Amino acid sequence: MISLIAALAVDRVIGMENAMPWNLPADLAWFKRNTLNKPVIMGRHTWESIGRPLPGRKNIILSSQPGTDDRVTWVKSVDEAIAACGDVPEIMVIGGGRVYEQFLPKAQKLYLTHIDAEVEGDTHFPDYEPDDWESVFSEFHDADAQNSHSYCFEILERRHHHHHH
Ligand SMILES: Nc1nc(=O)c2c([nH]1)NCC(CNc1ccc(C(=O)N[C@@H](CCC(=O)O)C(=O)O)cc1)=N2
Ligand SMILES: [Cl-]
Ligand SMILES: [Mg+2]
Ligand SMILES: [Mg+2]
Ligand SMILES: [Mg+2]
Ligand SMILES: [Mg+2]
Ligand SMILES: [Mg+2]
Ligand SMILES: [Mg+2]
Ligand SMILES: [Mg+2]
Ligand SMILES: [Mg+2]
Repeated sequence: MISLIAALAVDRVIGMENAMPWNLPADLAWFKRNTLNKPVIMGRHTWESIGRPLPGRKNIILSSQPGTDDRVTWVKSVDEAIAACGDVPEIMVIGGGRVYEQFLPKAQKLYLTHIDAEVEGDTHFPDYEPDDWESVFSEFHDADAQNSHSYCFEILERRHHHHHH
């Protein structure tokens, strides 16, 4: 199964870099917990932003612009990315915007962090039809001394499909 995992500010703005508009170590812990021991697929922009393989995960980089780094697995299409993961229970797609857009139709689960921040960026999470999904988990957290903004974790499972997403 393929899942997407993303942190969304207002207007579905995402940030892949370390310098995110927000500082949410709680969200990074959520990300790590839900991706550990699973393959992660990302585009090259996200790869360069992370800047080292995510430990404890197979790192697959989708790009028609492959780099040379031998520490990760480079693939040239969505289908090839999926094949490179093989027979695992769950493949995690970790962005960025265009990669999420291409993988959404193949995904059956979303792990979202809805962050109460309005921000400057222009990269967005894809459009999805909310009536196509069931919200099977949600948990709101207030900001605290370690986490700059309030946020709500959510897990959605797909119930319906309308082809483009
Ligand atoms: N929920 C969520 N939050 C994010 O911040 C996020 C996301 N999903 N999906 C893709 C994405 C792309 N950017 C990044 C940037 C850095 C790391 C990273 O360094 N992760 C470490 C955690 C570091 C820590 O323990 O504080 C890891 O091992 O996962 C991951 C993804 N970021
Ligand atoms: Cl990317
Ligand atoms: Mg090589
Ligand atoms: Mg299987
Ligand atoms: Mg800008
Ligand atoms: Mg825009
Ligand atoms: Mg899009
Ligand atoms: Mg779309
Ligand atoms: Mg409070
Ligand atoms: Mg229904």
